[PDB]
Formats: sequence, C-alpha cells, structure tokens
Amino acid sequence: WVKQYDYEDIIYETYNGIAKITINRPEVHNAFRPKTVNEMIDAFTKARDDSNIGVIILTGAGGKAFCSGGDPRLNVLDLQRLIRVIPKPVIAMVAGYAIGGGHVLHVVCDLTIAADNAIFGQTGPKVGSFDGGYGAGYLARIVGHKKAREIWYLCRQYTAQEALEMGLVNKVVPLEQLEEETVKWAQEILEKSPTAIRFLKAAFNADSDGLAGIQQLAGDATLLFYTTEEAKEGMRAFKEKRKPDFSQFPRFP
Amino acid sequence: WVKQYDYEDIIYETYNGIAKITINRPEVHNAFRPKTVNEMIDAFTKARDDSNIGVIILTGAGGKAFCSGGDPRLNVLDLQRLIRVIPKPVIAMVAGYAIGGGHVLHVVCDLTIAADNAIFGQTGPKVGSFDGGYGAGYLARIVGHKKAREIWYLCRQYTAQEALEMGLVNKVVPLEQLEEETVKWAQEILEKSPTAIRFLKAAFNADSDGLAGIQQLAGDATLLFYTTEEAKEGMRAFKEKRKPDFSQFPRFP
Amino acid sequence: PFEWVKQYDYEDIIYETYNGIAKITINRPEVHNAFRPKTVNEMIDAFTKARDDSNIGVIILTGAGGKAFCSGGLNVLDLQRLIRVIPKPVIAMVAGYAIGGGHVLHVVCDLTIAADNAIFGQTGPKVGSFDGGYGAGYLARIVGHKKAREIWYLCRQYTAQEALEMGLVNKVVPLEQLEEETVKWAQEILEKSPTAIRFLKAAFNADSDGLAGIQQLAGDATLLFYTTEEAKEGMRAFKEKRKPDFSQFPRFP
Repeated sequence: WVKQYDYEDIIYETYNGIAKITINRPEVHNAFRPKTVNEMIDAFTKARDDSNIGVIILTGAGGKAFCSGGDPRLNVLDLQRLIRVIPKPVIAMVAGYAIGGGHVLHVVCDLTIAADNAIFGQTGPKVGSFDGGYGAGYLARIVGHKKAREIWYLCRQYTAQEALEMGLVNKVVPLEQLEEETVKWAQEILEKSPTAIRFLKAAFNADSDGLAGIQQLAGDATLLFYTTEEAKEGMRAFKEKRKPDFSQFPRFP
Repeated sequence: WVKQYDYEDIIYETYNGIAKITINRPEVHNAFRPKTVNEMIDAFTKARDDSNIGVIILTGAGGKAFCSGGDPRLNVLDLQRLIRVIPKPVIAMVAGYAIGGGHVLHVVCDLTIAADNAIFGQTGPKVGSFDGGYGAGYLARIVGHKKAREIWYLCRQYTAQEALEMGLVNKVVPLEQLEEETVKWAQEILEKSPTAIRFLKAAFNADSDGLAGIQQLAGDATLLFYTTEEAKEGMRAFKEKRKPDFSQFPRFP
Repeated sequence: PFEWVKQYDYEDIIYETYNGIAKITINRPEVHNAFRPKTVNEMIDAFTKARDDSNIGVIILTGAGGKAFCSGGLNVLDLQRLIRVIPKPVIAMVAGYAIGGGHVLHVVCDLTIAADNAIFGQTGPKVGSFDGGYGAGYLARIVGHKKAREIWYLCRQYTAQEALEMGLVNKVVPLEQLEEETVKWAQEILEKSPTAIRFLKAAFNADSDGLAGIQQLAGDATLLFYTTEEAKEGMRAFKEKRKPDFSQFPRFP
C-alpha cells in the first residue's frame, strides 16, 4: 500500500488498482466524528476520480473494530450516498466491531468480508438515535424484514457466522487472513469489464432509489453514449452550424 | 397479566408495558370471524392509546394454534394496516398452527417467536382464496420471491425449524418456553427509546408502502416537531395574533 | 411414469405436454443450451402456446441434456416479461449449467427445482455484458443485495446447495430424480385454483413493477369482473339502448 495523501483521522493508501480507506481511532473503537467523515468523503472522491482505481476497500485500523458509529451535523448520510454513487465496487473489510453508524456503513458498501471475530449490530434505540434511511429499508433488502426489524428493535450483537447466515456479509475468514481474502476479491473485480460493473451497480441502486437511482443508471448511459459516433455527429453538426445526419447510423429491434 | 375489557372471542391483558392480545377460539384453532377481527382492532386500538404500553404480543390460546385463518366482508385487511401503523412493535407469539389468514397475520407482525410445534403455511389456492397484499409482496420481502411464491402456489405446511431457516420467524423455542422468550424479547424493546422505535418502524413501512408509508414517517416527524420550541412559537404566535418570529431558532442543517 | 406428447416443430427447442403441464426444452446441448435469436423467438412462441392452452396450468422450462439448463446467449428481454405476465406458474428445471442469460431465465421463472449437479452464476462483466433489469433488482429480491451484488461482481459459480442455502432455488434433488420431483411440484400446483394462482402471481409482480405490475393485477380483476352479473348488466343495458341499473347488485364495504 502506498500512503497517497495526508489525512488526520483516517488513512488512504492504494495498490494495483485497489484503494483502501482506514478509519484510525482505535481509542474509541474507530468511532467517527464530523471531521473523520469529511475525510472519508474526500478520500472516496479521490478514489472515485482516480482512473487507476477500480475497487475500494473500507476498514478499521483497530483490528478489533471496524467502526462503532459516532461521538451534530449528520454528514455520514452524505458519505452513504457517495459510497453508493461511486461507479466502483466498495468492499467493507470488517474486523471486530461494526456498530451503530458503523454498521450502516458496512451495510451500504457493495460487499462485506468479515473476520471470525467481527461483531455486528445497531445501537440507536439504546443511545437515543436511529438511521431510518438505508439503515432500515436497505438493511431489510439484504436480510429481509423480520431480521432487519429484530436488529433495530432489540439492538443485540451478532457474530460473523450469524451475519453470514442471514445474508448480511458475503464471507467470513480467520482474522489473520482478512486482508488476504479481501484483496483476493478486489483483484477478481479488477479483472472484469469496468463499464459492465458500474452499470450493474447503478441498476442495483435503481432497484430501491426511484428517480435518484434512475439518475445514476440513465447518467451512466449518457456517459457511454457520448462515446458513440452517433453522439459525435450531434455535437459535430452543432459546431458545423448544420443539421445533424443520424440516418447515417443504425437502429435495433 | 391483568385482564381488563370484556371481549368474547379474544382476551386483552397487560403486564409491565406489554399488551397481550389473545385469540380465544381453540375449538376452531383460533380461526377468525368478523366479530373476532373487530375485537382485535378494538384491542389493538386500546393498546395504541395506552401510553404505558410499548410492545404488543399477539397469540392464540391453548397450545396448537396461533390462528387458523378465516372461518361478505374482509375486515382483517383493516387489522393488518392497524398492526403496521401502531407506533409500537407487535410480536406474533406462535404456538402450533399459523395458517391462511392466520399466517399473513404473523407475517405483518414486526417480529415472530415460534414454538417447536408451530406449523406455517398458506391455504388460499386450496380453499378458493388469496391475499395478494402484504400476504404476497411483503412475504417476499422477508423470505425472497422464490420461497414466497413456493409458499402460496403449493400451499404446503412448514415446520418451525424450516420457517427459521428461510427467515420467516426470528426465533424458535420449545412450547414451554415460548412466552418467557417472547416476554424477554419484549422487555428488551421496552428498554429502548420509544420515539427511536416508532420512527424506525415507520421507516421500514416506508420502504414498501409509497405515500402511505411516507405519511406515517412524515407524520411522526410532525409529532416530534410539535415538541420543539420552534413549532410552539408558531402555535402561540397564532394565539397572540402576531407575526411569528422564526429566525429566533437555529438551522442545523 | 410420464409420456410427453411433442406437439409442434421447432429447430432450437422442443414443446411437449403431459397432463396439465407444458414443458419447453432448450435443445442445443452442443453449446450447453445457449440461446440465439431464433431459440428465443421459438421460446416466445412456445410459451405463448402454453399460455392460450386452457388445458395447461403449469409450465416447465429446462435444458435438453443433463449438464446444462442454459449457458446464456435482448429479445430475451421480451421472453423474461412474457414468463412473468403468463397467469400460470413457471418452473425452471435445472440440470448442470444455468449461466449468464441462462441464469436470469431460471431467476425470472416463479420457482426453481435444481439437480445436485446444478451450477449457477453470472458471466456478464467477463464476456462483455450485463442484465441490470430483473437480472439485478429482482435477483436482489430473492437473495438480498449483498449476495446479488456478489454474484454479478465476481461472476463465480455456485453449487446447487449454495443456491438453496441463499434462497435462490426452491429445492434440490439427485439428478436422476429431477423431473419426477418437478412434475410432482407441478401436479401439486395443478390441484389448486387457477384463478387464485394467477392473482397471486400478478400481485407478486406488482410488488416490484409499479404500473406494469398493476396493469397485470388490475387486468385480472377486470377479466374476473366480466363474469359477474353486475358487469353483464352494464353490457346488456348498452346493447338495449337503455340506462343501466346496477342497484340490483349488492355493495360491500
């Protein structure tokens, strides 16, 4: 990993197309405060524009904590949306605690790889808080409504195996092989058509986000369209102060 | 448990913040007729209005039947909606049969704790009936479309263990421990912030019910708003006949 | 046992009927039952034939050999919609490979019965393509977003047992008993109300297809309504050049 920029509350490194973002607050079990969130925003954005990065990993430094949520601007919501809009798969690498806002964060990541020591759960109803956005509805679109309501109403803790069984995480491995497996998964992704991946991610987002999700799927198509010759004719003619000729191009039943 | 009002087909009892509504027709496996549904709507309404009650348990009497379903009018549909709109978590405590209309009832309940003798399944297609509302789509949002379509199309019966494995119920325990476990889960919820829970339940309902769901979520936000200094300024400035002063209060944002 | 009656003449497929059951077999084992425009067109035709045959109440889709259901390839998009609009349950009988477009086909079928040798998976981002329609959102509505995004991003293969465990298929049995089991399930559906079934299937589709799903659900309501005295009066009165009298029919709440 090559430490790429200089952050305070987190760490940003890269390697062979993979970008890893690490919350670094083991003292408070990698909890997040307004500042550390803003840094994650900047970092993801950095990875977003970096055409050499095709996959992103999110993890905690502790070794026994991924994130435990936060310590009065609700900027994590902005990060949740960002993680979903980035046209690149985001893998949450979970070790130890993934609680509260921290659990919602691993939830919105495309995939989650957990160490056998990982602990999952919400805390809101206990400490006077709640995430009724992706934290509720999207979670229910992963584990189903009975389990999602259980998770929020009782605020119990769930081990990796429990998480795996309910479809909350994609895989569980010993703590010592966590990053090894995660990088393995990241590389497999780096071998696929990047455009085919961004389109599917958008399609998955459109599944639950109405027009917001359609803006993403339709947006990507607009991007791809500007690539075609047909599209070129459009702005070419505009510049040439003439009427464009699309008949030159084909249709498709 | 302390019994209060006098219902004929059901029993209403409360205990340290828990309201337990019991369908009392063991001779027909706690199947429901218009009368018993009307009373359940009444009882659920009483539990709704009791500021001491925070969780509601729904169950059947006698050990081998939660509810066998319906014995014109289809008032259970009104009950399903009430169950979902009440700001308090409702737990289906299933012992034995939860069939047909009865199965949909345990389904719309937030959580379900089942005894090892519990039997699950739909019967509509067999007996000339069907529930394509929460009975279909919502069931699919718990067990998945493949499993949900299987349940309705073949109308087979499922064990408690099979129900657990597909995510249909939250927990399974021997018949002798059912109520203790259910009460235990209820008390755990009773230790949480009532407002946190109602907002979470509304958000979950908003995930699948469009505007009807948003009305619940937005409505709670209004109730909450009425508790602020900002809103009261408007109410009083509407009682004092003077242009309200809102710049007085902060922006978050 | 079962003697299928081949009923037409197709090049890439085979259409046979037993007794209430229609079976459509992709017959291009040389390319692991991969489909080309023609085989898709032939499937559209065959499914349409099963749709109009009032003696068919269930449909089976399968691959010719015992090592492939379909291995994949747009007009297949029309097929997907057809399989869903047809008011009869469709059962994918999977032996061997169910990959790429072939995996989506089994996915959209109401139920899936797989042989222990069945293999499932997507190959979109590997072979240059993707299915962001039912291929993504609907799959997510079966196995959850975490798993669905995993299936598409890594394009790995999944055994019959792994597909069962994640709710992707309904049942798994030894290769030699595949049809026997499938037919068994089909005959169970056949003894159910055809009308109750079509309404539930329509309701399931309405769960995720907005106005398109509602068109199907309302459409069946319309069809039913036509066989009522109330409706016939409106018709009769129109033919008799007189104003209708619906007062002779009961209101209901």
